[PDB]
Amino acid sequence: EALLGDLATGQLTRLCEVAGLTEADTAAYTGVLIESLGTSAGRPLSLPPPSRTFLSDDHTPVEFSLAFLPGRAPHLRVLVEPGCSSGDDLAENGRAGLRAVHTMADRWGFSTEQLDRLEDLFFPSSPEGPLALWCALELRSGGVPGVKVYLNPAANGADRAAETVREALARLGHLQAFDALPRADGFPFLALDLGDWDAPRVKIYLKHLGMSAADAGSLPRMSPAPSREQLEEFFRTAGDLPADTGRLAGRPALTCHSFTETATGRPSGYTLHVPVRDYVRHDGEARDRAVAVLREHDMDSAALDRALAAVSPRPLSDGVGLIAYLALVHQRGRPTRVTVYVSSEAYEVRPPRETV
Ligand SMILES: [Mg+2]
Repeated sequence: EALLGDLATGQLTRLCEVAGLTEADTAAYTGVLIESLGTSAGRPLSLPPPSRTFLSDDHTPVEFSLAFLPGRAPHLRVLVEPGCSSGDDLAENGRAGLRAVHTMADRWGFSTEQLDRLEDLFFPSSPEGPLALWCALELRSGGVPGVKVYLNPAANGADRAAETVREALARLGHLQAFDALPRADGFPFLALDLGDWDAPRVKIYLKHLGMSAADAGSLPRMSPAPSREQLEEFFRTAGDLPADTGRLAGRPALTCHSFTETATGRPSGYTLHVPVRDYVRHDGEARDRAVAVLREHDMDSAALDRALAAVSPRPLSDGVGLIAYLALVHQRGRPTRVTVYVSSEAYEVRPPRETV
């Protein structure tokens, strides 16, 4: 029976084809994914997940994303919990994740000085959930990926999340960034790029309960402000909230605020993340919403269909959660992207629902 590493690398191989990567680069990145799973790569899929990770709803410690642009193949990313073989003890999971990331950095010549400086803040002796460390790998042509580390602002307790984020940003030299953020209902993730950048590249994720379409257009803080109308339309399409009173009051929308330089004091990016899986009856509907957004943004949806078939052969209508999130991604001076988060579904297919 199939092993976890075998399913995940088969999915990755088929997705690297959608992204247009060479055979050589696909081989490099399948190796990196196997290495990052550690002993869990050899684990039968007939056994429980190695950890009850928050990385995905079924606890697969892998998730994919595809960032679509007009006139070219989508950009592929894989998110992994490299300490998953340590299970649900967060201190050991975090320590194992850190070791895997340091091995990567050494191999590619990335400095870990910024991460080392944040370690005492994100890896205390008795950490709280819901995560310790995930690694996001941007699977670029050439075989050397972009590497980001997802850390837990709530590691010291949820009540210390804002304080933890403020202190991280101060240590990174982004001394005006915290006060630049909009209000939020939580700080689910801080993501640090491990590249060798002069100003650290850091992303703050914020949770917003009960967001409306107008709110989606008013939460950016990046300079220059993105199109309100385009944000409102994306929110209504992804949430099926057409037209006033509509809100996403189940699973919350997230915003991400990215900082790439310290002088302006402002974010350079804004992404709106809609958890489409909680607002559809099944993945046929989530796909319909993804196809609609892509059409509105002049990006080709045939690649989305190939990507879904790459991860699973099932009929979309037979479950929910394959398409986990839909995101609209803005970045200063760069073209806007639509990102689809695609689940591995290595452990469970959630059942379809009679109603939203
Ligand atoms: Mg101020």
